[PDB]
Amino acid sequence: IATIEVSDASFSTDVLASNKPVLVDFWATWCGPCKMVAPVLEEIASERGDHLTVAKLDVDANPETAQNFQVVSIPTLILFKDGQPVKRIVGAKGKAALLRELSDAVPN
Repeated sequence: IATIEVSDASFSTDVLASNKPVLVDFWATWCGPCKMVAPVLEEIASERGDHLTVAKLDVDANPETAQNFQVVSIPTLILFKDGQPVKRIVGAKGKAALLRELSDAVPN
């Protein structure tokens, strides 16, 4: 299980209508930190594949979707559930940090 590529044209069917929650990576080809987070996302997409879809949205090819979700900086991740944006992550970080930030739980 790897990431999927999505676009303005496919966002409704492939992100909003997804059965699984979808973590959408808003990125661009010229973007340095985007490159650092890409392998973390592929790892998560594999390890959590039965429970999570990870989608990539090139904001330069799809500026309509970026505008619609108020994504200005990149890399920005937005977690969608049942069509609804529920959480945003800003910036490149390691897998442990990212999963903990995504979580609504805290360790005791």
